[PDB]
Amino acid sequence: TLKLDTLSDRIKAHKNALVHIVKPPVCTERAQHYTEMYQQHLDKPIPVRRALALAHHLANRTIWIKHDELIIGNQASEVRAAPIFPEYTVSWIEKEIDDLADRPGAGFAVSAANARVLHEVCPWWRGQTVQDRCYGMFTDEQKGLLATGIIKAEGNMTSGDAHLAVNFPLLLEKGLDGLREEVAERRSRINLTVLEDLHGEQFLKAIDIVLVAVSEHIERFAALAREMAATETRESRRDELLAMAENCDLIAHQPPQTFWQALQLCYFIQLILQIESNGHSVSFGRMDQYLYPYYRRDVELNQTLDREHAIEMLHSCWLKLLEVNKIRSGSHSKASAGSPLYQNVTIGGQNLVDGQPMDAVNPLSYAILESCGRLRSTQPNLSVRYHAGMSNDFLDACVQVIRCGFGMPAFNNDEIVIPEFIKLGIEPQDAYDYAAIGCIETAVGGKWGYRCTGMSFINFARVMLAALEGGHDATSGKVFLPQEKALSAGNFNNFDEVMDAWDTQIRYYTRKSIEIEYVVDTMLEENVHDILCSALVDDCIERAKSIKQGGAKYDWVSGLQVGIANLGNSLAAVKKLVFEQGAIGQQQLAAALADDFDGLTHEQLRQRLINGAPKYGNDDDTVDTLLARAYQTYIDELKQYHNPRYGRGPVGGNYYAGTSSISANVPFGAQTMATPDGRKAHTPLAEGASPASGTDHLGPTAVIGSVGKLPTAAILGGVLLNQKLNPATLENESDKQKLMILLRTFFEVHKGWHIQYNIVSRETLLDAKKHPDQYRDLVVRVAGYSAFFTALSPDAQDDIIARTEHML
Amino acid sequence: TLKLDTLSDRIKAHKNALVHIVKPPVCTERAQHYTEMYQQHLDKPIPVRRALALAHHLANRTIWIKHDELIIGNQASEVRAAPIFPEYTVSWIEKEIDDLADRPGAGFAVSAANARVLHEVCPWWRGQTVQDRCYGMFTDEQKGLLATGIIKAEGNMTSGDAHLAVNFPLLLEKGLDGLREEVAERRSRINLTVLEDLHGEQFLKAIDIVLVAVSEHIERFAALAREMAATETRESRRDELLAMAENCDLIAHQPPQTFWQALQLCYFIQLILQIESNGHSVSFGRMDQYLYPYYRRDVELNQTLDREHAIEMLHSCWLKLLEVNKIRSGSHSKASAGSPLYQNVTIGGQNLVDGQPMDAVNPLSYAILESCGRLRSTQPNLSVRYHAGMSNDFLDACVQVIRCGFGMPAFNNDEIVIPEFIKLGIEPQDAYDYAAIGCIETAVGGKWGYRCTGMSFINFARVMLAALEGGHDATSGKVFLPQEKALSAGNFNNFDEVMDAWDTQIRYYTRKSIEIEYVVDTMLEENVHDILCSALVDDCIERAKSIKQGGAKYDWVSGLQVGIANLGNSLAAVKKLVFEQGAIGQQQLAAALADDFDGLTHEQLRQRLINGAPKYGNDDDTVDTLLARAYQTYIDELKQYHNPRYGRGPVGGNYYAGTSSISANVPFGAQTMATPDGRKAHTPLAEGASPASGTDHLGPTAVIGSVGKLPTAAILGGVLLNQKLNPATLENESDKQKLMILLRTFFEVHKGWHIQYNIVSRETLLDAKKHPDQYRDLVVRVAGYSAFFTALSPDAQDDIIARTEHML
Repeated sequence: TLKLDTLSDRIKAHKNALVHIVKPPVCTERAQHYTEMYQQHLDKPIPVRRALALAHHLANRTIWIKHDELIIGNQASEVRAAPIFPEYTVSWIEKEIDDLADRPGAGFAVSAANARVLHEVCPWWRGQTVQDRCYGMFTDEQKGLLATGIIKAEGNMTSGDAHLAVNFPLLLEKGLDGLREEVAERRSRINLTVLEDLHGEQFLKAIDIVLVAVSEHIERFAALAREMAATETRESRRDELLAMAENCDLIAHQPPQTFWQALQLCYFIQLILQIESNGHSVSFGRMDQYLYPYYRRDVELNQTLDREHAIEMLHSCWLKLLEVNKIRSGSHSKASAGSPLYQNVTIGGQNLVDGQPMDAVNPLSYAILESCGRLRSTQPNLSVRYHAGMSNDFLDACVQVIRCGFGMPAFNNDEIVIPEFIKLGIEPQDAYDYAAIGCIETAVGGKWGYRCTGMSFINFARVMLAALEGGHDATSGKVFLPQEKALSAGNFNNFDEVMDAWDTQIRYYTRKSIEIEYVVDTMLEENVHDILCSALVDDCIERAKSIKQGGAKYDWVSGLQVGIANLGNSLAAVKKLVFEQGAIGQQQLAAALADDFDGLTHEQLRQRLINGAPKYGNDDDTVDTLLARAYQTYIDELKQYHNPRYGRGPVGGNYYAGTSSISANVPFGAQTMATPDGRKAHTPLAEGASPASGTDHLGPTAVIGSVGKLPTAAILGGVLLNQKLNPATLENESDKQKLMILLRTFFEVHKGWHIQYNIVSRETLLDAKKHPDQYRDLVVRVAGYSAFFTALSPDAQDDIIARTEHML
Repeated sequence: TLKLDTLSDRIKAHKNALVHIVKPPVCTERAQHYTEMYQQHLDKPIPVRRALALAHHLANRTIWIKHDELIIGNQASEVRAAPIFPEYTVSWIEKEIDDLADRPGAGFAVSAANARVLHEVCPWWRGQTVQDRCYGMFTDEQKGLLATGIIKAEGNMTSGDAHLAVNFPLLLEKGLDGLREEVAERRSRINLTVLEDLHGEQFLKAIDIVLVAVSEHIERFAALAREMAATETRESRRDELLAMAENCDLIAHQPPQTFWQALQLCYFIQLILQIESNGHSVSFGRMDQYLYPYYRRDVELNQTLDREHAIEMLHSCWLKLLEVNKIRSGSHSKASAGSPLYQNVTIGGQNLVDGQPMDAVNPLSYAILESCGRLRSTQPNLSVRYHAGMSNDFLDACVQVIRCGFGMPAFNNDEIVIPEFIKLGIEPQDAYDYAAIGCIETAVGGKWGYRCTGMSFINFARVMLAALEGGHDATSGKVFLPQEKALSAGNFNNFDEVMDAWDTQIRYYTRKSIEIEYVVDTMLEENVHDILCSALVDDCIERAKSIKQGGAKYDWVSGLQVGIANLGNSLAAVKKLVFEQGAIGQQQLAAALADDFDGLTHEQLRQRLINGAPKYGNDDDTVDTLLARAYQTYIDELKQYHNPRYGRGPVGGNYYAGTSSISANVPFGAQTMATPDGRKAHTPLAEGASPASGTDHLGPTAVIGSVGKLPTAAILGGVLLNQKLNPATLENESDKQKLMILLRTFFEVHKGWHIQYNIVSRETLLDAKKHPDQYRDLVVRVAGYSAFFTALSPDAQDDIIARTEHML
């Protein structure tokens, strides 16, 4: 039984201050400092240059302590300001600098002074950004493809990688000084007449520079806590500032001793990771595991910390996570509705103890789950690892928080992840220690490279349209892979030849997508080393190189395949109504597609495509297994490739499939013409691996049956299942045991990847669209993450409103 | 019987024009163009950027045809102008820009316009040069060492590498178009989802850009030959311009057909190598071998070319080689007296034909040797490969040209090079095909990396002084390796402990010298790829990477060890007069050294050190073998290291020893305090492996006996033996057979590396110092190369005058 409605006035005030910043500012301090240090340290090796950049910026940037917070450390000069990261790109910044205030769902306030700084700073970076260096190396074919949008790698060319959890256990065990000794021991083995050691030494030096800077930065906050306390009238707050300054002094160097110390050190690293890099889905991993030793002592064993005060510490941290901000281009913002950072916290699961699995749920799991239920913030992205031996008590507490209406927790599934991770070659103890990263993707926190998911996007719908029409992409007018068969030519002899054309086209776009990733990953590898992040991932220090160079113990990545339901639904309709029945002719379908189903005749055809052929999500094998078979081609193609770190250190070095495409369904649909499932041109595609909205008519159990027929084991980037309920459907205990049995059957029987529940009423979302000043704290689940509804663009809002409402 | 006194009026006029340019100009066209293209192509990979730089510069630079030359292609805008190469360094340029006209022996004329260009161009390069990037990576210890001058790598930090011969046979066999097809075939095997191929493709693309640019550049000269012919009044010259334009059009694409075509293509590559890079000792290799097929057809078989006209073609080429110029810093110019480019031409030797050696001397060998005797220019640096089966006829022709007084030919020795190259693992056919490079060093032309010699300089004398005195370097006052024993402390128990201190100190400076080379080589590797040069060396195209990245079939390098005679002479004196005799005390010697032998007492001590202990070069085993034993420590130390290309492609990847230090003996001596061989502080050290001047009193046969006792097989960078004769000593046929027998005994019996003869009178060099406008064509041999005496600084002049005059 959880108390999920109580918040301290400290937390309420802080939380309310954050939710009411609706046009957050842009901070340019980091952009200035990195430009200054790049210019003065042009002679240094890039990782050393980048280390000196971070050191300079930390020592000279604006720091502060606000809202009487118990966890300190600001990302930028102003509250919720987005720093600027010019080394990735300045292209969209120079184009959009005057027009940032009014981008729908992605508006930022650029002060006139900050506008002037950016106009001095940005021209220097031209030619030197990751994105420019990508275009300096792309072939013309690769450039053409990217220009269409059929393949996209915008999130990789304009941002740091992130999409991982660092080794928080190592950090807590050694402290910063013990990492320094680790680095020193490793440099003691450098032989400067060995080429690899010459390079390793430069990277190890950079790590040491950064560790020193982090130690000094924590001390800088300790000194700030003291100076503020000397002018703090309220006694109680002043004792807090003192204890924090005391705590900072310790964690600046030594392994933390108290739970409050351990959390602050973890947050410090979490924050500085997102100062040295704007990569998102920086994730905490299994915090209920590696923070439990401190919780057990402070809260249970020595009872020197009140469990209510511990929850108050967590709340302070969560609000700091909401403070983290990130600005994106106009285009990429549409694919990330709600300005998300995707900072994941994993709880639950199991532990491999002496070769025997054991439930990992503990009181900290409960206290974390409860702290999130009380706070109902979009950060952290709370993920529960389900397993068969997870208790009804804990699973009930989870549903109690699902009831609170902010979309959390979501569920990953040990019953699929651990067996498949072990199959890949991950050491079983490590596989049992996996975390959620960002949204639904999974990795072994602290031992894995970047991007378990987040590599290039392929628009499956547009590739399919091209396969039905001579390789012609109607959006761009290009034919990247010519083929003779086309509906407009009526020269398809049977549906098998349509599948051939799908197979042939998707084999082409997959190869080109890997070629493009090779360019981007390599430009990132050479230009934007993450020093702190590498330092905190096995085994970068020992190997003396960055994560992107092969430093991580494990390296597997996935891209995102967009338009899943649309691919299956479209093939199933042309298979049935064109080929199995002759009810619709090839030239007739093609004319309706080129026309966007215009006119009452084509509109009747369209409605026949919509309702006279089966749709993914109704437990109909004829469409579900056709979708799996279409996807299987892409999955098989992936097997012939290796990722760029292959053979350079990590286990694996391979690709697998992924469907966590966030809100890319909306802009990807915008550039997708009409499709044979009856979808109108420019309208959203389906999101994730969810059924197309309004096509799933046989209830949620039919949905999870369809989803289970995908090749989940090959889609280790994650199969995203959204689901929407009206609050009344979850009001009763028998409604609760209903949902619980549905979860366990999904995970234990269907081996499903993931589920998340939206509990919201169609009236609430309509009213909030009308009066946003009222629901500034209303949180809605989008695709893998939750967001503030009033902070979404109307386009993104209506996509949520258009989603199926299901009944248990 | 050679006609060595005849020159055409064409050649005389051209030669006289060149010798009378005494303050050559600086050209800034290349510096502008490389700056422009680096700036516009910041987004391209460095080899692609550098390829586009060369393409831009070739297409836009000033070209011309002058002096009615038969071989065309200018290096810079003005005759004998030195281009400027900012990517290596702009440090000495910014310091010395206003003071270049009056550097003794290294004066250049910088027009006011060119001064303005350099002042705009150079600041951009700060932080981005090879030299700046070296100092961005050196440890403090490495920086301190370099600041003393005890180790020097100035020629590597401020210049391209060169020091090789490209694969002229491959060039002649395929032509430019066939190289293009080779590149295309190789790119056809690039897989852009394989990391190594991604990088290989960038390098292959750069090569193709450059090949295209060279083809277009040859066509640009063809068009210039035509435009000039249309305004050429003299019929005969106009037919020449036409034939050349015709020849250029062919060699711009196809394998050359005529000897005149083959020579011009070879020169075109020789010239453009020294436009893309200012590295010197760019060498032609065995031109008498790979040009013979064309000579045999045009001159002997079809008699369509007069052998006198062929010699006239060679002469035109040689004068183009003299046109090539290069400016150096004030400091490094003192180590390279006479503005030398060291463009070597190897003739003679043998050929491994079906496993059987065969004399390689042919009519082209004779015609080349004769053309150099007639011209008496400092370029090319003509080198004969002696072998036991070399004829008396050819060896007589060689001595006939030695008689002409310009220092050439010098001799390398197959009897030592081939056995030792094969011992290294060089394929026997390749070992038999070796060439001279630059001065005395040797390599397999077309298949070898850069720097057979030319890596870091170590001052052996200063290391020895530090070994006699606590590790203290008296010039700098530093103690890089402290030791307890010091003459000033009189705490040496015996001479064996002095050798221990030598061994210990030189082991330290050798390691540091390799550490420094690792930094410099790596900064060169990453920043200044040579595209054309790599393209023309096995196996860079196949491996798809630069020479500096491991592209070459063979890779061995050597540094330069300076003060050879001084090391042996100094140890032998302290061994005998301090330790074996007690005639001189430890504190007494140290006080005289710290005093620079000042006062009549210390001057008497000094004369006892000079003449009362044996000197290297008198065939005295007690000093000669002590020198060999001292050097042997350095040679053994080298065995524990690998050069940076080791394991990255080439056979070998190792170091050996080298003594071709050019004129570094003079500035190295300037920074060497007094030494126990009686040498005064700041005075020259001995050059190469030559006896200290005036210490060799028992004639030339005693000199070659001393030299032969060095470990020649371990000094594959070359053992430099200068020797000076008065012209009268070579006047008679019995004086000739004398010298010939001395050569064969040196090479066949003593296995000597090299010999070169100066035939000049002490009166001539004195008169020329007084009246230089008279002897502008007087050539003197310095150390491995010949130079114009009137173009030397007084310091360098007197070092030549101070050399021993020997009698046969």
